[PDB]
Amino acid sequence: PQITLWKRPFVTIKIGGQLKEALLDTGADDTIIEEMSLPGRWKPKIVGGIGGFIKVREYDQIIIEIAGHKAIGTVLVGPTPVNVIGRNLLTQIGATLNF
Amino acid sequence: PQITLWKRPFVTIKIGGQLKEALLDTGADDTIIEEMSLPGRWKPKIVGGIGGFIKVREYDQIIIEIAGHKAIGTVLVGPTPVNVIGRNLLTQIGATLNF
Ligand SMILES: COc1cccc2cc(C(=O)N[C@H](C(=O)N[C@@H](Cc3ccccc3)[C@H](O)C(=O)N3CSC(C)(C)[C@H]3C(=O)NCc3c(C)cccc3C)[C@H]3CCOC3)oc12
Repeated sequence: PQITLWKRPFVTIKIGGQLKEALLDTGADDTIIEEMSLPGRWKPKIVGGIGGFIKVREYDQIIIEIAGHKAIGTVLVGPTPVNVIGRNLLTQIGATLNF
Repeated sequence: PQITLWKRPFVTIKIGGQLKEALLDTGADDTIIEEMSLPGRWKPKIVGGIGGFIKVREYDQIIIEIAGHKAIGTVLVGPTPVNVIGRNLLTQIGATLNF
């Protein structure tokens, strides 16, 4: 699709068998989701931005369907105020910024 | 242009006659730049990112060029880790997300 930016670009994602709303975020290196269960090993990570840093769990090789497009990559789980789809998965669904 | 997301989407901006690097950030409502001198009066704003909230200075009707595209709009100044071009100016230069 072509998504304009008059409002926050939220889409529906499917992850870990759950449906969630998440923000298509070109300023995010990584993908971070609110607290949820994911399968496999995880490692601790600290990520930061406006306001400071937060502690998350890093899960690798996770599949997320993003607005109907499947991908696989790392997903961070932690106290993010908003679910965010970052560049690591945006590249995989073929997303670009155009002007 | 068409900007891919394999690396951080930095572009060169011009503001106050000076060239700076700034991140094109669809996850940001607003545009926020590192401490610099801007003309006119400012108003207080609180913005909230991944790690909490921060206090910034809001300057209105600021002349800014984004990858050669001329814009005039609201610019926030505050302790941002990097310069961020948010949706208020992305919309003005006609940027969309496409996949
Ligand atoms: C409490 O906070 C909020 C609550 C509810 C809604 C919103 C919306 C916004 C918003 O747009 N916030 C902007 C923002 O910081 N947005 C960020 C995303 C976000 C959106 C909503 C809530 C929280 C974060 C930005 O797009 C980004 O990824 N930034 C801005 S600063 C940055 C370039 C380093 C990067 C970053 O945070 N990276 C951290 C990060 C993430 C998110 C994922 C994976 C790895 C890392 C390191 C600021 C910046 C200028 O306008 C206001 O905040 C909210």
